[PDB]
Amino acid sequence: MFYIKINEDEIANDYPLPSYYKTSEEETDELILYDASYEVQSEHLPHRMLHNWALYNSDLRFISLELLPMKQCDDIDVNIFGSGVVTDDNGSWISLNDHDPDGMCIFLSQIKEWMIEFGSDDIISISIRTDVAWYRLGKPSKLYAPWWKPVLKTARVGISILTFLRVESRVARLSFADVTKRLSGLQANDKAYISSDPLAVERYLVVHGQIILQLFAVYPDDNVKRCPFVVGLASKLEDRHHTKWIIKKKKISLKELNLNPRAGMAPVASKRKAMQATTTRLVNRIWGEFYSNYSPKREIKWDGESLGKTSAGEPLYQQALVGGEMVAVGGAVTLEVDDPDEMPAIYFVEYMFESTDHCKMLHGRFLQRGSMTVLGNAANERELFLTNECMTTQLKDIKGVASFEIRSRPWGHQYRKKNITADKLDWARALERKVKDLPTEYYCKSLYSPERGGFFSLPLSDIGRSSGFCTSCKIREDEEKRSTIKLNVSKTGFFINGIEYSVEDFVYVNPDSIGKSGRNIGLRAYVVCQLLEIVPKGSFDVKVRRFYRPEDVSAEKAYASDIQELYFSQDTVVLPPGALEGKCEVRKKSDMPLSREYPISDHIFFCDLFFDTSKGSLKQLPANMKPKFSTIKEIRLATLDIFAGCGGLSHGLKKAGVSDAKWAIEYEEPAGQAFKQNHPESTVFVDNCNVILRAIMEKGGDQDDCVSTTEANELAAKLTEEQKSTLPLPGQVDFINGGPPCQGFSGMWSKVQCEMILAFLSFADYFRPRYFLLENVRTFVSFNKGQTFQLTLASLLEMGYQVRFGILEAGAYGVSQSRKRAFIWAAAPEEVLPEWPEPMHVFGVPKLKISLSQGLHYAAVRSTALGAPFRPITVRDTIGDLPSVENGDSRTNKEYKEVAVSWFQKEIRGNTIALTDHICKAMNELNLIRCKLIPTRPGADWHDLPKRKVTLSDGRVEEMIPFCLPNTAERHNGWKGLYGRLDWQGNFPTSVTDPQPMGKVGMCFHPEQHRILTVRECARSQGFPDSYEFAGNINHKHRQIGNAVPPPLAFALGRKLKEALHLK
Ligand SMILES: Nc1ncnc2c1ncn2[C@@H]1O[C@H](CSCC[C@H](N)C(=O)O)[C@@H](O)[C@H]1O
Ligand SMILES: [Zn+2]
Repeated sequence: MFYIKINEDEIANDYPLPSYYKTSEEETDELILYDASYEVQSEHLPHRMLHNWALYNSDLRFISLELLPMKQCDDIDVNIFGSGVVTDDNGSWISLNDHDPDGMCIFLSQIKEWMIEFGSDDIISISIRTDVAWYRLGKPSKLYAPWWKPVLKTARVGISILTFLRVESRVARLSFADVTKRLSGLQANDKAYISSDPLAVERYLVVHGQIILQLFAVYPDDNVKRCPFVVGLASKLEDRHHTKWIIKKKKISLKELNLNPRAGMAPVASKRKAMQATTTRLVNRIWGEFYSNYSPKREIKWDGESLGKTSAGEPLYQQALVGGEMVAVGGAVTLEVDDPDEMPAIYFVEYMFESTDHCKMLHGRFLQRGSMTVLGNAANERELFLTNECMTTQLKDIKGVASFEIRSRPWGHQYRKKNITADKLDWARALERKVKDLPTEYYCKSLYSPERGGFFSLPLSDIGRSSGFCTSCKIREDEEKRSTIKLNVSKTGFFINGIEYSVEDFVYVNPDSIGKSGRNIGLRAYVVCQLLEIVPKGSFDVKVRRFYRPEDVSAEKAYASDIQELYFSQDTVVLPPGALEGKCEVRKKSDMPLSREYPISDHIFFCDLFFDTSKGSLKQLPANMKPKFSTIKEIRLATLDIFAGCGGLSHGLKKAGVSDAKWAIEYEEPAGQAFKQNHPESTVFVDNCNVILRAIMEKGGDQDDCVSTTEANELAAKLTEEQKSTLPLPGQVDFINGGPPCQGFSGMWSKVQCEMILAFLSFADYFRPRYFLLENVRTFVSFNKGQTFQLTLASLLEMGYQVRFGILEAGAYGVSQSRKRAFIWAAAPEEVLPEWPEPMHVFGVPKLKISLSQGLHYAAVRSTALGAPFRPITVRDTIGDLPSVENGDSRTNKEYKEVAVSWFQKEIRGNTIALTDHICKAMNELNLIRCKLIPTRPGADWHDLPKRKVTLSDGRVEEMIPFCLPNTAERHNGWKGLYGRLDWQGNFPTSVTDPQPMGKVGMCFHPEQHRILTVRECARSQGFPDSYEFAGNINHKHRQIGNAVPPPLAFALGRKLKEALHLK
């Protein structure tokens, strides 16, 4: 007879989304523990048991027991294997109404059968077979349990049908339709609940029909083998998706070696246990207090003489008495808010005067509570911040005078002990006043600027002047004067947004004002136009003549041409003044500057050709005339890099001229060798930062400020005398940068104590550098309900830093990858906090925002999707000149065969003749066939693979279409991008970070070659020059490239620090 198997599409609606198998321990193979298997009846084979088992196909995907025969077949087209811990046949059974000394850990051969035996009701047992023995099953692994539960549900349904076919007795009474009816009426709590719809019920029964069919053969009674239901289910079933195998009785024997996918595969590395971070006691206090609290008629007179006069002729005073209390300039007062439930508001006195008629009036600046800023619940109860907002009220509206001081404290590592003692004294005084219940004393140290996204230092000479003159009032008046169109003089020019436009200037015009990996396609850059005159239409319009870019002729001419080139024309437009975005410069080609930077950073173009729009021909500029091509012409800081990697941030910060990476701490051997290969004068420590900070504190005598574990103490005592003398002591470090792998969970505090952000912050606390830079993923601002970000800010503010936060997009600075990163800048009180770099490339990103509290947001830079100074950068611009390689090419040193054509390929190569690391990961045979059968078009993925059966060189028959996740219902979106190919005219996705060759491939194939992206190609999509060197095996090199901050973005950030270092 023929055995009908129901294909995976019919049974997929019940099983979870596909997932794959991983292990860390070595496994013996099955075939060596047993002798050779000659012709033997399947009755007489070893009987054993398995614990912590799983089942998987040749791609390592989790698979069901319903895809194996219930009986003995001859040929099987499905290759199923497994894992298990071998033990002895003891006799365990599973109870439906509801030990591992590692006998040995094995990986199994081709599974060819399974079986269910019926004990008592609610007690069954399940056994499986390979060609050497019989194996009985026990408790499954945690991750394969979701593929175990649907089998027992069908067991319950079958038991129920037996019960109410015999309970009703007259076994030959119920019919398929009758059973569907009685099943359908069950309540939604019984364990045999299929569905309340007849059609869904019959679907379930027919789809899972072989389990019921065997359970209706091993249930002891000669009353259920001829039932109408039994023969109905078998006569049905055919009208579903099915495969037809042959049932024959045979006599077993091995023929093949173990074709398990795990044969010859190394186990993956461990998940190294987190150890408690080495912190200082200040950081420990800050982070531990939070996690132990949280988530675990009256007279008035002027006092004294007059000081001067405001610029209206009105007297100006300094000290006033509000009924017994004293109010002074520099103090603070509390005003009674409308609703008598919230706390009062506190105002900083700027000046007080007597109005024209007669009044007692003051002008105040708003002092805000740290509870209502981005800090929130992490802020001190006594810390107030200064804002830009002002207020004028009468001196009768006060509730009372607050107690307030401005805290100016000295800076340096040399002062950090005296500070700690003074802080503890103040904390004790605060507790004493709270218990006796006296008033609160407040202090201010910083300035809150929600529109600049940071805490800045106090302008101490600007505040509290008592001269009738307020700085914030000037700033607001200027900001409202800035928003008017001001045609200068009678004519010839104007003012918009603070930019003066004159006649014969070159301007930027918005592209629309003049007329998948694909997101910049259809996105255009500014239109470069020349201003001719001013037309009446006082509100005016402007007359402009335009420039055509290489983009506007064809795509190939844009590939060939420099990115700062423009084509002349004779086209004129009349425009409204509000379409004008900025000013640029256009020179002749010979007048262009000699210095070339990869991030271009300046607004300069050149012209040499003509574009006749009527015929579409490029020709030399008409000698007839020329369009007046106007525009006629030590600070380096000693650096410590923590969590270094291969050096993406240090390369960009050393190129710009601010860093000299003298010390570095990377605990992995491959990344440390890669770092030392490229920065040969740097001292590299391949050690955990928890042991390095312990050694540094031990070298200064400060072993009592250290919170450390004893094993780290022993590791710090196991250092060579040579290594100890090359350590950074506090005093010699002026700049600290780092990429800590901060995480997200909840804690238990016990589970938060093991986080690497605490050790980084302790490095900042011990060394106290001039500048501090933190980089991390964009999700950092939303980990743990925003608590890690809030606590990081509060920790940096307890020391005395200025802090600034922002999210930046790398594609707007010159790369083909869309990497979003979060940056925190910290500077001493007496420095200048670096600005943010200007994005000059067009990218399709919607303006990344950080949520300040109380309904406000902040965004650091602009969005360039509607127009930017330069043209986007494509895949052909990045990898178009590299030679052709094949699957699994290991040759590290090759040669260049073509020359550069595009601007990017002339920046990246330079004067390099040796092509290193143009190697790719090897795909096995079945994945290679699928990669060769994918079309070379934009947006081609696994939906393009024909449904077919592939025969390999082993004799294995496999399936062309990989993961099966439709489950024909929502909970998936088609899984677009898996087994995907890139687009020549698009950009690199952020899924080529560590391409995987086996299970869930992703979008990593070459646009025309049948292979995965090479290491060199992934290095060029982040801006790494062709001379940069990597180290390790291929996996470590891909990891080193994936973790890095792009060197172009790091150059732009470091060039803004070099401007801040000149302004001091
Ligand atoms: N406890 C620890 N001590 C030192 N290094 C660690 C560490 N835990 C992780 N690391 C290393 O720190 C690095 C964090 S990635 C930092 C990336 C770096 N910005 C760059 O520019 O390339 C990883 O390479 C990791 O290997
Ligand atoms: Zn003011």
